[PDB]
Parts: sequence; C-alpha cells; structure tokens
Amino acid sequence: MMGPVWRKHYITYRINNYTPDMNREDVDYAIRKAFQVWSNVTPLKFSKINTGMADILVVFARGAHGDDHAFDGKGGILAHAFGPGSGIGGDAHFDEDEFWTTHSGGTNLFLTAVHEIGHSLGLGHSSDPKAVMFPTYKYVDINTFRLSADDIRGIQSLYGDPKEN
Ligand SMILES: [Ca+2]
Ligand SMILES: [Ca+2]
Ligand SMILES: [Ca+2]
Ligand SMILES: [Zn+2]
Ligand SMILES: [Zn+2]
Repeated sequence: MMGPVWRKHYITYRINNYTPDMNREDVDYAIRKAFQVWSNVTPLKFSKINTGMADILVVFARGAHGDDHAFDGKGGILAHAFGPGSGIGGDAHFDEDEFWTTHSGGTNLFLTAVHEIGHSLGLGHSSDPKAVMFPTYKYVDINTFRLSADDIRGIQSLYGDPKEN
C-alpha cells in the first residue's frame, strides 16, 4: 500500500528563509520550476504565499532545526522532506552546509528540490538511476532534465494525470 496523499488540488508553499549561497530570486525561481515539474503531470497546482500557513514549508538550515532529522554538515544528507499531512507534513528542508547553485557546481537547487518535492507529494525512492527519485544526487542540466517513466507512473498512481481538456 502507499502512504497518504494531499486530498485537494490547490497546494500552497512558503519559502521560510533563503540561502545566501544564491540570489533570492533564483531560489524563488528554482522552487517554482521544481513544483512545475510535478504540476505538469498531475492535477496539482502550487502557489507561493508570503504569510499565512502554507501546506509546504521550504526551509534552509544547518544542524538541528527543530524536527527529528538534524542535518549532518557538508555532504552526507543534502536535504529531506516529509510526506503529505498537516503540520510538518509536506515540508522540505535543505541543508545550508551545502553550497546551493543555479549550475553544475556545488549542489543544484532546482534538481534537489524536484526530488524533495517528490517526497512532499508522497513518493519514495526509485531504483532507476534515471529517475529524479533515485536517492543520490547526480547533476543534469535544467534544460535536459526530464522526469523518468518511473517518476511519472509513481506520481500518477497517487494523483492521476490531468485533466485538460
Ligand atoms: Ca549535509
Ligand atoms: Ca506542512
Ligand atoms: Ca550554504
Ligand atoms: Zn528537517
Ligand atoms: Zn530522497
């Protein structure tokens, strides 16, 4: 059986704080485009809010940061996220000890967020090294990036595919 799902289509996110590694606008853009990857294949729609309680909180932090999953310094775990639910449910956390970038150096924020949001929507890891839900990081350019068949099958068995027209 698989884990619980969001039981609505309009889902909100809030960026709690920004990493200083990147331009603030680029954080915004990378996160929006990572949600779009998943919006493109489901009926889910994501919007950013700046106040109010959001479904998905995006956090940058080092070490312990208030949940049961203290980060571990540079390398190791890069980020983690919680599956659908209230409260900490759906939240996505990125380790500030990594160096977050818009490019092939350090750790690419966009690619990392697509994986984390995969978790936030209910997915687990894939055994396919081409899947974005493969557990370890491997850079691919934002332009060439595509969800694998396995990523699509996974997300569509949870939410359906849309819906158009
Ligand atoms: Ca780490
Ligand atoms: Ca939440
Ligand atoms: Ca950093
Ligand atoms: Zn955390
Ligand atoms: Zn993961």
